[PDB]
Amino acid sequence: NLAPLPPHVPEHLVFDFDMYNPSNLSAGVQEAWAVLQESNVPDLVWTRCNGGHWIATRGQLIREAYEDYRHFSSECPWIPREAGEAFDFIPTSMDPPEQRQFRALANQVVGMPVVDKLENRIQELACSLIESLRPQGQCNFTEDYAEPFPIRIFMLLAGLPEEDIPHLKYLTDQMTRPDGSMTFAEAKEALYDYLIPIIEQRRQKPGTDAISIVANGQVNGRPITSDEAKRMCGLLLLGGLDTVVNFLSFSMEFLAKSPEHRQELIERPERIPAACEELLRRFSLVADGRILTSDYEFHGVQLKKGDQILLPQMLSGLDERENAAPMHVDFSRQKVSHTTFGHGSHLCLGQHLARREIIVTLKEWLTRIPDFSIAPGAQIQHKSGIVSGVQALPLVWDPATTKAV
Ligand code: HEM
Ligand SMILES: [K+]
Repeated sequence: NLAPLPPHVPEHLVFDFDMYNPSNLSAGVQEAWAVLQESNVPDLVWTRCNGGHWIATRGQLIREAYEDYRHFSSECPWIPREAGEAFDFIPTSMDPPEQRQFRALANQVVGMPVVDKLENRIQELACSLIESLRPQGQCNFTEDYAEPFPIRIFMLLAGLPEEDIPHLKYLTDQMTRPDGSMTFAEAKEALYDYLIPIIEQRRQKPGTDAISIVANGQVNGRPITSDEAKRMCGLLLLGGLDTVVNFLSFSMEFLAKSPEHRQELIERPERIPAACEELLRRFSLVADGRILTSDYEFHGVQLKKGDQILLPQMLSGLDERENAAPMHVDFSRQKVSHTTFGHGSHLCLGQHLARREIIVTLKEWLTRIPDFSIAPGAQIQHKSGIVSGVQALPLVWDPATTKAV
């Protein structure tokens, strides 16, 4: 339950927040995490949950910490510590300067240039799935669209058989929102067990798929090793199957309850990209951290070498000191401040692919099924972790109010 308070941790800074099951979850995950920004909560607190760790609750500290990799290392970014210690994905488990070379390689598979190339493909898949659902007048968004849309795109880019999705998806979810069936370490070894043969095979016979590119790639001009390729492909796998997938659901859940906001985008489609950013802020969902490389005093608090600190990317944009009325969605928001895709040298590499998938989904969906709502009686439930999500999303609509495009 609660780990005994280390001697150096001030008693009054204790706030037992459980990132894998926050007290106020029933009100929504973001709402649940936002409790950390209530009037009497300090900028930096310590929770005795999940082994004990600090938590920066404000955008100011979160951004500052992510910028200072000398003090806050990516070496151990996962909580609990056991997970953080087993965590060796590339390039996230690395700090500059060595981290850099691997980011460049990762960009060969997800960089903007590559994304633009995927535009037509992405649109075709979205239109395909939406048009197929359109006449049915209902669907559980998570399994009918949120999951298949981005996962298939990734699997295709990676050149991996779709039959493998169920196993892979289970493993990725155990790494972000474990149900207890396995530790982060076990899910990782299983993910690596899956990739090892595939990488060797792609290295012997170079292809044009994401795996081949990484596996036969160069970093700083030298050949990447089989282990490095594995550590990187594993991370790309995680991004492709458990980020956009979840974000889309938070977004659609909101749109299914906001006729006014839907009409805005229906009226002026050119506002979709802006709406996408506001949604990325309001429904931010990632939260990992760093480990102190040495004793360091941060904002009046004595952090000790080895201490873990959660720096919730999700909280920055929800911070009222960053955005007035943070909980309100305003597609017209003048300055949409957020760190949804991270901050610092570890800025999300899949962010361009993510925005494309989000915008295409909004554009293609609202143009065919402008009017829809949450299936009556549905008690939408959220799930919390390194990456938060929605359990199920039952949507309904009158087929007569749709349009084939
Ligand atoms: C809504 C979608 C997404 C969000 C909010 C998101 C968020 C993030 C965040 C917050 C980080 C920083 C972690 C840290 O600093 O420890 C990150 C890193 C990363 N993400 Fe994204 N992610 C998304 C989608 C994706 C996708 C689809 C992919 C791959 C296809 C991806 C690949 C990566 C990679 C490779 C990194 C590591 C960068 C490094 O360590 O230098 N992400 N992402
Ligand atoms: K580690």
